[PDB]
Amino acid sequence: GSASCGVWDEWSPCSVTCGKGTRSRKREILHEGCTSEIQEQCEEERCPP
Repeated sequence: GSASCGVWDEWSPCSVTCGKGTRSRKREILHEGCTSEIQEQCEEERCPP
């Protein structure tokens, strides 16, 4: 069948530390044919003008 190939670790800081950018994390993949790093839009606040 198929599986998650592991689970993720703790997140990293955002690229702008304000909300209009992205954050990332790494993991210990169970097999060589799986994604080991990802990104998403962060949850920070109060960006500059």
